[PDB]
Amino acid sequence: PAKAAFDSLQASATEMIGYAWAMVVVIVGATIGIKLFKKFTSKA
Repeated sequence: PAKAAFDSLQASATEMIGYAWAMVVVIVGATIGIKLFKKFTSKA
């Protein structure tokens, strides 16, 4: 085992949770953020 099951899940869901934030943060922040640069910088 349970230790590995509980610990494994916590890590899997935990580690994965970081991916979403990193991907989303980058996609939304980077993707959406970067866009603002062109619109904000170009516009502004």
